[PDB]
Amino acid sequence: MVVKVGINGFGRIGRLAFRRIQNIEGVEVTRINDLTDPNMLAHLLKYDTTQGRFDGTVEVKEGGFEVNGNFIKVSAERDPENIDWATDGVEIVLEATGFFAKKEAAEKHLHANGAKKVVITAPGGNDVKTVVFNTNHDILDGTETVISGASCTTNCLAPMAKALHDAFGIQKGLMTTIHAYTGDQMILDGPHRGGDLRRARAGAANIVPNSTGAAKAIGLVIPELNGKLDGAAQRVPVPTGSVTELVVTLDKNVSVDEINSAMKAASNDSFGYTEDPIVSSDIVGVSYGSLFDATQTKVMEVDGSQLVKVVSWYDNEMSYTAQLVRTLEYFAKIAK
Amino acid sequence: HHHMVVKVGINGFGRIGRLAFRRIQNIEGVEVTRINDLTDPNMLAHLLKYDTTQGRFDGTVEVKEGGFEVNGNFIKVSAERDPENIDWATDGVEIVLEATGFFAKKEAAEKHLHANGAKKVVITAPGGNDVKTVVFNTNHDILDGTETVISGASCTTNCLAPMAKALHDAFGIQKGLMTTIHAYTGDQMILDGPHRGGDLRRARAGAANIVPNSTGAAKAIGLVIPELNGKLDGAAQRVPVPTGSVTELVVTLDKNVSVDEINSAMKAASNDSFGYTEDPIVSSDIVGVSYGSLFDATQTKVMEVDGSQLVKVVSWYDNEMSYTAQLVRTLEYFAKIAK
Amino acid sequence: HHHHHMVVKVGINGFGRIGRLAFRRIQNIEGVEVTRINDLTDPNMLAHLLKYDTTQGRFDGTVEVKEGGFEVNGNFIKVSAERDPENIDWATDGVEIVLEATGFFAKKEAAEKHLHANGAKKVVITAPGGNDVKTVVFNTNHDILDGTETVISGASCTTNCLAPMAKALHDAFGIQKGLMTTIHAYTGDQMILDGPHRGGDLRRARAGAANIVPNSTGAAKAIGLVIPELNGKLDGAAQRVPVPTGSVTELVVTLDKNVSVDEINSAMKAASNDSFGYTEDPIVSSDIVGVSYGSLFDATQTKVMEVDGSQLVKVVSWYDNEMSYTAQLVRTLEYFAKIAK
Amino acid sequence: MVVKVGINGFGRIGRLAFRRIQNIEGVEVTRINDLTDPNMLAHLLKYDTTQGRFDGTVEVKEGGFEVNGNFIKVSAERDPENIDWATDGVEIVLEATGFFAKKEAAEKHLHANGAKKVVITAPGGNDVKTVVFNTNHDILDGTETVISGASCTTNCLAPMAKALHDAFGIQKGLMTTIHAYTGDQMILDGPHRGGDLRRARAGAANIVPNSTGAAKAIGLVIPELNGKLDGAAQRVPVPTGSVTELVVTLDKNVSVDEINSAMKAASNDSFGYTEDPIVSSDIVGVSYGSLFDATQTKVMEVDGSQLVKVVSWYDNEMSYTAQLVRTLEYFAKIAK
Ligand SMILES: NC(=O)c1ccc[n+]([C@@H]2O[C@H](COP(=O)([O-])OP(=O)(O)OC[C@H]3O[C@@H](n4cnc5c(N)ncnc54)[C@H](O)[C@@H]3O)[C@@H](O)[C@H]2O)c1
Ligand SMILES: NC(=O)c1ccc[n+]([C@@H]2O[C@H](COP(=O)([O-])OP(=O)(O)OC[C@H]3O[C@@H](n4cnc5c(N)ncnc54)[C@H](O)[C@@H]3O)[C@@H](O)[C@H]2O)c1
Ligand SMILES: NC(=O)c1ccc[n+]([C@@H]2O[C@H](COP(=O)([O-])OP(=O)(O)OC[C@H]3O[C@@H](n4cnc5c(N)ncnc54)[C@H](O)[C@@H]3O)[C@@H](O)[C@H]2O)c1
Ligand SMILES: NC(=O)c1ccc[n+]([C@@H]2O[C@H](COP(=O)([O-])OP(=O)(O)OC[C@H]3O[C@@H](n4cnc5c(N)ncnc54)[C@H](O)[C@@H]3O)[C@@H](O)[C@H]2O)c1
Repeated sequence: MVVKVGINGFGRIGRLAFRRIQNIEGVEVTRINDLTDPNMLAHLLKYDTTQGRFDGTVEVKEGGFEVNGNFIKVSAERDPENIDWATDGVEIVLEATGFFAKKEAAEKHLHANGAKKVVITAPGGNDVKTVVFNTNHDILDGTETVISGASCTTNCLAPMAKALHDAFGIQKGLMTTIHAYTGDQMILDGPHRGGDLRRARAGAANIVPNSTGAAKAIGLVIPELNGKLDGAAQRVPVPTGSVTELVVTLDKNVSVDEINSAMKAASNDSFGYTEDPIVSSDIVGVSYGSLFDATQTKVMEVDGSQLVKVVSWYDNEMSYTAQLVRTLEYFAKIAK
Repeated sequence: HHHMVVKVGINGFGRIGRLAFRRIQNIEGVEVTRINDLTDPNMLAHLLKYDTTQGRFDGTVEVKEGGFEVNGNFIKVSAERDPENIDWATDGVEIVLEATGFFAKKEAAEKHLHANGAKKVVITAPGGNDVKTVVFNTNHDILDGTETVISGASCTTNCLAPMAKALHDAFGIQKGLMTTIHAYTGDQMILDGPHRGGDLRRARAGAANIVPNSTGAAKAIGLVIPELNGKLDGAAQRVPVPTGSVTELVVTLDKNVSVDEINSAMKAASNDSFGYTEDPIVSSDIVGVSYGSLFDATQTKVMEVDGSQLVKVVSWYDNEMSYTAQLVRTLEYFAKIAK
Repeated sequence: HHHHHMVVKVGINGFGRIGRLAFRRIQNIEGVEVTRINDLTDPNMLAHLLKYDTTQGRFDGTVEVKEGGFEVNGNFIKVSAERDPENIDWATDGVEIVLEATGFFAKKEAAEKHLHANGAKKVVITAPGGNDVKTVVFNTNHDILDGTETVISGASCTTNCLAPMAKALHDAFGIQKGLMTTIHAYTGDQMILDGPHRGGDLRRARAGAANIVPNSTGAAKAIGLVIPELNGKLDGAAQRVPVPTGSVTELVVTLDKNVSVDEINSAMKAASNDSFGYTEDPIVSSDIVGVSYGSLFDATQTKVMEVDGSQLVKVVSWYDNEMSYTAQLVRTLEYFAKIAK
Repeated sequence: MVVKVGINGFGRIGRLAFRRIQNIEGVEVTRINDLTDPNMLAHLLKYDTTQGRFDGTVEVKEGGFEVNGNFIKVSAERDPENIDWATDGVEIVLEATGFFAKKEAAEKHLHANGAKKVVITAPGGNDVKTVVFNTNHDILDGTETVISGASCTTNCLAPMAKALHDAFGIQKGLMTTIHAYTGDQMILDGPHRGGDLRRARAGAANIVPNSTGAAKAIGLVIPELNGKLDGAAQRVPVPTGSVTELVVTLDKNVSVDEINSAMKAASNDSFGYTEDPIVSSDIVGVSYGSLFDATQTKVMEVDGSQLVKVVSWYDNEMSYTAQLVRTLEYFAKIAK
């Protein structure tokens, strides 16, 4: 059986998730909810500044739009309690608005005429299972009603930290992600509705420090690293594409070659490995959740003690979205 | 030490609202006593202090309860979405700078004029066909001071108007098309996403695209230069600079002209609002300038075939500070003559 | 890749934006093969820049550096680093037609340096090449070629955008005179930050990704090389703006006939083909990056301003100054190679 | 009583140095050498994308230009041995081309018709005195013939690292500078003359990793930190303005408040202190060589051991230039 999915928030993550679902057999989108009309959503699906033209035909209709002739209903309900997901057979909602990223808020979708389960496309608090595909999706059994796909940065950091910890033992660490600007930053200096005096600044014209919980919350994905990491972000003027640096001390003294070999050994469809001196535009659109860059590995040793630096790339858009849809595809197969 | 001031309120402490506040600091006859926006005083104080394109504030800013002090002088801050709930009169406010983008029509702006409100409103944008629309030093003579709502026009209008008027007075504009290559603004999306105004092009990442867009400046020029009503139209290309813009105008004229003739006519019309340059500048060179319009003699062109000519004239403007300088010139003058 | 299409061997002088994108498009045609690349650098730099491309994406295939060149899908291509075309032994690698894409030899006598006794046989300049070389916009005037030419020009990006639009408008309604503005991506000839411009251009000296930068362009004045009836009728200029590729051309004219917006748009759509596209969607510049049209007419930007019975008419066409031009350039190269003799 | 100065390389640092010298008494520029016509240099001095209009008048003349009425000679000699610095009385040369930044190369200026001293506006190798003003300018005695004003990153890092080391003892450290793009990166993807596969990439459209020697070479300015630090850079799309992050282990456990207090106590004209959540555009044009940002300080502690993070802003243009001219001014006064 195909599992019918709804998208709440047809934004950067919602629209790219829709795109990837077109190539998934076990899942199909039957309903989109946002705050606008079908022509606006159909246009944003067709044309994409950073991810290119949509691969398919899109035609606006009354009450929605057709993708290759398949009608998808569009509604514009600000309150999840008012989205009649059940009318379109939706069982799983991708909660991608940025405004319901907590357990009780996501549960608003699960009313009498709503859906059955929710995947939050963001950190969702410490009382919802938080899944980085191919790092801890084993924790799912399908009975969950609300789960989280974590953040872009968590999906980048987690395979790198886990491989390094499994091989050498992370004692403590600090993370800096140099991160594309996102839709939550202001295009020009102005009041930020979340009260962030730095996200209030022109996002494409500044290096912007910002907090991020990815390192401090890593225990949701790698329990043994709870209480071991912290970090922050520098938001910079690229419209997508990011990189995560992690500096740790380890239980073992290591060489750069030994580090790079341990990362390569852990590589898979989610965690890539490169030795090419790439830049951020080269990871736009990739499907790895995290691309380890061996060219940036460093070890600083003084008096027999080492600081170790490991670096991994990610397209905060498509890398995260590929991970999100892998998790959604797996969750849908085992949902009950 | 003096008290010869008209008290002003700012609705919308945004790019234009904050820069207007900055310029009013150097005006003796007007004083801002009340700001209304949608946020708390620390956000507004911080945005006044630090400014990506216009630099650090020239003075001290300190957050206080219910507002902030600028060089020790308290400015009250409120956060009322609806003008009917702003008690402008409590702070002695006579004139409101309506700079939110959400009340830029006569009946909307008049919401500030309730029984506990202000006496007059200046809309920092085009305000419709039924409010006096003023480009300072081009038509501020139309004001008599009895008006309750006026418009400061748009940035593009304040750039276009002195150039079009100088050209029309000298040679007679028959018809024209305008293109403004314009910085992105806060009404465009930082990344591709639903645009609340329904504009499928403003929906696109504004700092990563050349974005065509409509503009009414040329079509509505008759509010400022009546002789040019029904003679001009145009459009915009929004491009990835965070401020700074340029207006190109192509016309046919009653008289055949040379490039030197055109440039001389522009220079003879230059003043505090309409500048003149022969240096090959680029857009960053006009950020912060106080001209409403800076004619660029290096871009003038004449294309003649069979004794008929197309004429091109180009003028720079900082859509932020150029407009704001014009806006505050108009506010200062209006304040002097207000009922 | 067993086929019966005759193959002409091509060399690329200047493995830059146009040179590398030309190489990419030639991968997908069979009548032409690149067997030699000349630039000023080492093979690993060129291989890396082929593999990874900020605006046009990852190369479609494998690229591996080797001694003296690199392999593309396992096929070795020789790389040399000769500053003077007279020292490029094109003939050693069987090259018969050279793509002159350095920007430093864009005139007849300069391009002929490639045609020495151990050199090539013909040159295609990837730029305006002067008044005395045939200048070709594919699907507008490539019929002027007879195959005997030794040096030809693929014109400029702006010319390939403007030409089909101006030709269609002129054929339908008669252009009397016109002015053009192209709002154009910055290019490699602008400075990344304020600094001395080798060409002496005080505006290309300025930081290209941080400014709106006016600049000259000869596309409108030189249109007579492509559309003879429009010689002496057009002029224009450019505004370079901060996008790394993607451009748009506005043309304002007066016409022999009074027209409506719908009549203009209809005339453009009737003239559409592989080189001249037509859209009614409200797109922006990133939507044409990588497009293979030389020119994409945008019906949403058409305007007519009429006063006292006379009209100004505005028509607008998009172009990726990189891939739009390169698609046209390789169409012309492919056609030229077929008829070359 | 006025030392005459020549500028080789009227670029970003050369022109901003000229601008700052306008406002000091002891030195005056009497000769400019570059590779171009006087109108090009006059135009670039008058109009400046990131640093604003020149404060004064600039008029092109024959063989040079006038600044506020005073003629400055302009020449275009590619080889320093051909620059007759002596005929304009030039005593000290600011070597700001980027092409003569080592001892023997800079000494080409000191020919029989040349200057007597040269200040390299860049790292100049490990055999020339390397000066960060108000950190180690006391090493100069005035007899030197070639000195170095270090790099922008060094002038940022040094006062921060010195104050932290003096207070708590740095054991080892790794540095990341998130740095504006510069003139040595390509405006669009193309062959990089220095052979750098990452500086070959479009500088205003990418996050670009790159090496930097500031941390490894810190021993030239702070000898006790020789062999203790390393690091790297991420070049990002702002045209000027940068930030330096430093992660260390220390001999003493500390609090965030203790760190911030130690930095504020060390603040002076070169080393600023802020607690405001600023972004990169807020330090453009600033005259601190380094502006410590107390809002980004972090301490990560596990098992009684800590990683400590300290961060400082710098306008790689004007911050470095203010430091360079401070050193030039002092060097001129003790020159012998
Ligand atoms: N790099 C990224 O962009 C990224 C990466 C990983 C996770 N996320 C997370 O994904 C979520 C969405 O981020 P985004 O970048 O796509 O933002 P976005 O602004 O592009 O999309 C949000 C969408 O939600 C719509 N919306 C807002 N409120 C709504 C409501 N009450 N009801 C229905 N629709 C509503 C908006 O109109 C918009 O289309 C956030 O939680 C964000 O933290 C973003
Ligand atoms: N180049 C320019 O930016 C420019 C030039 C000329 C005119 N204008 C005009 O000035 C006006 C403001 O433009 P801007 O660029 O400064 O926009 P902005 O977004 O920077 O500022 C708008 C401000 O209004 C606040 N606000 C929004 N709704 C409000 C409400 N109901 N009540 C109180 N405050 C509210 C917002 O929080 C914001 O601070 C627009 O009408 C615009 O067309 C802008
Ligand atoms: N939008 C565009 O970029 C565009 C569009 C149409 C036409 N053109 C034209 O194509 C040509 C190349 O433009 P580009 O953007 O690719 O520039 P580019 O700088 O990216 O490439 C030029 C290449 O030529 C190399 N080179 C320079 N001098 C050389 C020499 N003497 N010998 C061998 N190689 C040399 C350079 O190292 C570089 O790789 C120009 O004539 C330009 O006007 C460019
Ligand atoms: N953030 C910065 O820009 C920065 C900061 C600190 C130090 N530096 C250092 O300052 C130096 C210059 O940097 P920049 O950014 O100002 O570069 P730039 O390209 O802006 O200026 C260099 C100038 O030198 C000219 N020039 C080149 N070769 C010459 C030669 N043989 N003879 C005479 N003039 C020549 C060039 O025409 C140019 O004007 C570099 O060593 C650089 O590492 C730069």
